[PDB]
Parts: sequence; structure tokens; C-alpha cells
Amino acid sequence: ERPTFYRQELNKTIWEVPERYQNLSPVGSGAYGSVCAAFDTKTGLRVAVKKLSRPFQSIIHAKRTYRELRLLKHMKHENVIGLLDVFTPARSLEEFNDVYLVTHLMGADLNNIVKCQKLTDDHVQFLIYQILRGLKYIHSADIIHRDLKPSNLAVNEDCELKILDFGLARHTDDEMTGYVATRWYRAPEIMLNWMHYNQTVDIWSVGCIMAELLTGRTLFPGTDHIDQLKLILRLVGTPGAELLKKISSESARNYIQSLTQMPKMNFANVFIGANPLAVDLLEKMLVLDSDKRITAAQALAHAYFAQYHDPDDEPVADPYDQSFESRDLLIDEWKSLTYDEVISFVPPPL
Ligand SMILES: *c1c(OC)c(OC)cc2nc(NC(=O)c3csc(COc4ccc(F)cc4)n3)sc12
Repeated sequence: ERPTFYRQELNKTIWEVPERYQNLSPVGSGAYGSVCAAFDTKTGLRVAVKKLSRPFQSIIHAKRTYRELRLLKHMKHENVIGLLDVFTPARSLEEFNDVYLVTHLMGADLNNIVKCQKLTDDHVQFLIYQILRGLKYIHSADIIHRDLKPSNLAVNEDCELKILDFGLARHTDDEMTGYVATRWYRAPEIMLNWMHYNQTVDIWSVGCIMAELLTGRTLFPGTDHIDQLKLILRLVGTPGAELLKKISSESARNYIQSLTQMPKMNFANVFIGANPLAVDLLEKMLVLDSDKRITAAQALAHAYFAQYHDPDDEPVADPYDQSFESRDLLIDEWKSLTYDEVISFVPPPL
């Protein structure tokens, strides 16, 4: 069933892709590999084609390659990036070395947007509604994005939004230090390693994004981890003894308790002019104790979204088996798992 491939030197590496993809032009590179824009003549879509870099370099790398593929093959939702295609030029596992992933080319992310208009309240409603719709789906599969931020949200011209990327297992300590948007949207329990985290970290991020859509300004633009914590605690208040019990590290608790206690601030006085219902939702998202945060399913039924809420058009995901995340396998074994997922790919009927 193999299409014909053709070769092209492109960025700095030789790209070998099926002839259906035409007019490749590099758009970005990095550590993960390299991306090219192309025209998929078989579907009429503008697509991003990513050539993985060093996919089976190490056991960690090989497992991360498999995780990304499993994750992308699974996502089938209007507000989440899906996989249009995945291919390798190799004809057998023995000659398998390269993986190419094909997705929708997305132009504008939420960043490009908060920076060229004061979103109307109805714009903010619709954007956050879609994020939570995608998050309800993602979380129903027990997937945690872990890295929600404006740059991870694609928004076309009709204001339709897609969640992109997913935190695979990247984030170096250096990329998280200082005055960087890579840390401004992260829940404090993840930020400071307080406890075992769960899907409620993503709702914290949504609260930060929503606040920024409403004000046009970063909610918690800390200059470092500790500065950012003080900004957080000044808004939401210092922890009480109940949340302190749940912080696993004696040292984090010990530092926490060094701080002068502070009451939670009045959000109506912080978000001046905002829809009282937006303020209300923000108060339920931006709760220090993650156990007490609103969930995505609960937030969709919040009155702030009455315009868009449709309980019969907020689907959940098929089961997603992540047992592989606990397996220790050799490089060759992850690679073979990945090859099986490549050759079993079924294009979307879309
Ligand atoms: C929403 C939005 O996010 C809250 C942003 O930020 C990216 C911009 C934005 N612009 C909008 N304006 C229109 O959608 C518009 C202009 S004319 C029209 C009716 O007909 C058309 C014309 C061209 C098209 F491609 C589609 C429809 N709609 S909404 C919004």
C-alpha cells in the first residue's frame, strides 16, 4: 500500500516524504526535530510535517517517541490537535529509523490574539469554553496536558480553538528559571514539587489564561519560582493547615510556614469591570488546594458559559491505556512498539 516517496535536503537533513505532500518550507527547528509547512494535495489541507530528531537515540528518547505517537493517535476531538498522518520511508522494521508526524498547520496561537485586540467578554467566554471542552475530553482519558499556556492554543479566524503539544516529558530546569512564560501558567504544587500532582494542574493553567484574556496581562509573571509563589499567595491567600498536611516535603511546608499569613484577595477588586460570572469562575479555578478546584466537566456547566454549553456536544474520550508508562523496555523494544503504531495508523475520515 506504500505511496511513492521523494527526497529533499530542506533544513539541514534529508526529508523523504510521500509525493502527496508538496511545497515543503521549513517553519521551525529545535531539540524535538524540525517542522516544515506543506500542502497535502490529497486532502487540500495546509499541514505541518515534523521530522523527529534522534527518535530512538536513548531509552528515554525512544519511550518519549512512543508516548507522543500513542497520544497523538488517540486524540479525536474538535478542540484538540489530532494526527492527520504518520509515516516512515522504511519498508521494514530492520531499516526503520525516522518518524514523520503530520498535523493541521495552525497559524495564530492565543498569544498572537491577546496582542492585537481587547477581547470582548463573549470572545473570552467562547475561547475558554473550548479549552474546557477539550480538557474535559483529555481528562476523561486520564491524560494530563501539564503544559497549558497561550502558545499551546491555536485559534483560527473564526475563533475556533485547538489544544496543541501536550507536555510529553520536556521542561528542563533552565527553561523554567527566571522571568519566563514557561512557568507563569503552572500550578504551584507542580512548580515547587509539593505533592503528587493530577489533572487539576491543568485547571490552574486555564485560570491563568482566562485572567490574561480578561486583563490583557499575565496573572502571575514571577521573576523566579519564589517570586511567583508570593504573587500567587498574595492573590489566593496563604495555605491553611489542611492544605499544609498534604504537602509531602517537610522542607516545602517549613518554608511555606515561614511566610506571613495573608487572606485571599477580593477578586472583584482585582478584575475590575469583569463579568461577575467570570470573576466567580476564576475564584473556583484559582484555588490553592488542588482537591477543591473546579473540574473541567463542572466548569462547562457554570453559568459563565450558558451561551455555549451543550451537554450533548461535550464528548468524552475512548479509554486510553497508559500501562506502558510503567514498563521498562529496551531501546529496540520501544522502537518496535513505535513501528507497529506507525504501520497501523488509519487516516481520519475527515
Ligand atoms: C474572535 C477572536 O478571538 C476571541 C479573534 O482573535 C483572533 C478575532 C476575531 N475576528 C473576528 N471577526 C470576524 O469573524 C468577521 C469579519 S467579517 C465576518 C462575516 O463573514 C466572514 C468573512 C470572512 C470569513 F473568513 C468568515 C466569515 N466575520 S471574530 C474573532
